[PDB]
Parts: sequence; structure tokens; C-alpha cells
Amino acid sequence: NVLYENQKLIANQFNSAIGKIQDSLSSTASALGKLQDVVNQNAQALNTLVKQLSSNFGAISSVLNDILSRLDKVEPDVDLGDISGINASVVNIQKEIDRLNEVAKNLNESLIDLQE
Amino acid sequence: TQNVLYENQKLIANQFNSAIGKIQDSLSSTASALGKLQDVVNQNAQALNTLVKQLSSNFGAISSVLNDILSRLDKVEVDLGDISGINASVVNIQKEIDRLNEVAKNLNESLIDLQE
Amino acid sequence: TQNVLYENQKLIANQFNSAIGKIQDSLSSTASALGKLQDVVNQNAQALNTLVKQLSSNFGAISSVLNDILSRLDKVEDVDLGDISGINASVVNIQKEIDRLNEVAKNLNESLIDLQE
Ligand SMILES: [Zn+2]
Ligand SMILES: [Zn+2]
Ligand SMILES: [Zn+2]
Ligand SMILES: [Zn+2]
Repeated sequence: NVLYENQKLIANQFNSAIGKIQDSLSSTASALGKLQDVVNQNAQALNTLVKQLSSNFGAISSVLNDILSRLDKVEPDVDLGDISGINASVVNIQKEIDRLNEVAKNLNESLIDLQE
Repeated sequence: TQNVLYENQKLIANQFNSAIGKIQDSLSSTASALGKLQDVVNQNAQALNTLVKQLSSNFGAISSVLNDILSRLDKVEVDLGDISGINASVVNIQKEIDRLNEVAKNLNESLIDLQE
Repeated sequence: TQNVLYENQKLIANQFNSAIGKIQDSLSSTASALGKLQDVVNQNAQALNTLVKQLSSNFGAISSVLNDILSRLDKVEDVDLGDISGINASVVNIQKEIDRLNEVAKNLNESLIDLQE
């Protein structure tokens, strides 16, 4: 009687819910991907900056020690801080992003096609 | 003797409405975490970009002073690396954070009021 | 007819328990990914702050050496530079949201539907 109408309702609601969860999972995956990419770029930008900063300080302290050695001849050593141990680590969540997209596609096999 | 089926329907509906509730909470927490990650990633991107610009300014000022000192020293008796190309990109996932918060609210329309 | 109804109820319960299972796995993977992001964002933020401090130290030492060279050259015959110590990288705290996700992942077990025969 009404039991059948209730079963149709549950199934429809449940299939609606899953559809929305699928969309939510795929958006989560997207958001975690864009974070992964930008976090890693920013890590690499920092690590490139560090290497080029070490290079610049190496060149500066060389020139300064020359100038001080020339002032010695005309009239103790300049040692700048080492900033090459500083490193930005990268993040690897590609496994979790894949898993989210997998479950998003897998949830199609969780839908209800009731017996007419 | 259709009592078992109606009590099963009531169980399914309660369990479902419970589950969706928990998911709605999980979706909101996700959206929150992505929002805080977006804010901090973007602040840290800017901090790096502000550093890089004021570092190019400083090295400019140094190389100027060094060239003046080397000319002075010749009369009594350098070019260093550019890092302005180093730039931290920013992230835009406010679209995906929206879509999570939308689906969290929209799941209220997936809930079940059983008929009787 | 009441056979079809019962078999439909079984189907609904098995699909539902299926779906929830997959979602639990998805919530755990989300929590993982936010955890690894939080750790790496925070390590990067500290690396930048440690770089800023050591850089301000190096520029202090350079401008000191340059001012001495300029005073020597004036005796044979302060001009300083930009402050960066102000620059600071914030840290992120989402351990509350990660905890909640794993909480909800476990709590969904109480939403499942049991062997009724
Ligand atoms: Zn969809
Ligand atoms: Zn000497
Ligand atoms: Zn934001
Ligand atoms: Zn030159």
C-alpha cells in the first residue's frame, strides 16, 4: 500500500543525497589539488630564493674581504650567516586526492534501482 | 503481518537522517579547514613576495655602495644575481569552499519524513 | 508482493551500508590530506621566518662593515638599508577540523543497518 510509496521516497532521497555527496567529494579533491600545487610552487620559490641568496652573500663577502685587504695595504675577516641549511619541504597528498575521485565515481555503484 | 517491514523502513530512515546529519557536519568542517589553509597559504605567499621585493631593493643599494667604494679605492691607490624573478603564486579555492557549504545546506532537502 | 518489498528493503540497507563505508574511507583520506597540508604549510612558514631572521642579521653585519669601510676611506682621503625583520609568515591551526572528520568517520558506524531476518 503506502509501504511501496515510502520505499520509492527513501530510494529517491538516498540517490539524491549520494549525488550531492559525489559533487562534494569531487570539489574536495579539486580544492586539495589546487592547495598541493600552490604549496609546492611556494616551497620551490623559497628553495630557489635560498640558493640564489647564498650565491649573492658568497659574492658580497668575497668583495668585502678584498676591499678590507686593499684597505690594509692603503692603511680580521667578514663572515656572513649561512642561510643554505634553510629548506622548504614539499607535500604529497596525490594518493588521497586520487582516493576521493575514486570514491566519487565508485558511489554510482551504491545507487538504488528498486524492483518495479 | 507487515509490521517488520514498516519498523525496518523507520530504522532505515532514522539511520539515513542520522548519517546525513554527520556528513553535513563533516562537509562544514572540511570547508572551514580549506578556508583557513587558503588564508595562511596566501599570507605566506605575500610575505615571500614582500621579502623578495625588499631584498632586490637592499642588493641594489649594496652593489651601488660597493661600486662607489671600489672607485674611491682605485683613486686612493660588482654585479650580483637578480632574485626579483622569484615569485610565490596564490591559490583560489573559494569556489570549492562555496560548493561544500552549498551541499551541506542542500542535504536538508535529502532528509526523509516517512508517510503515516 | 511482500517478497519484493522485503528484497527491496535488503537492497536499500546493503546499498546504504556500502555508500557509508565508501564515505568513511573518503572522510579519512580528507583528514590525512589536510594533516599533511597543515604540517608542510607550517614547516614552510617557519623556514621563511628563520630565513627572515638570519637575513636581517646578515644585512646588519654588511651595513656595519660598509660604514666602517666608508669612515676608513674618509680618513685616507650612517648610510644603511631596508628593514625586513617586520616580514613574518603566519602558521595555520586546523587540528580541530581534522579531529572532527576522523570523529565523524568513526561515528558513521552507528548509522549502519543490521542483519534483520
Ligand atoms: Zn554530480
Ligand atoms: Zn687582512
Ligand atoms: Zn579565504
Ligand atoms: Zn660588472
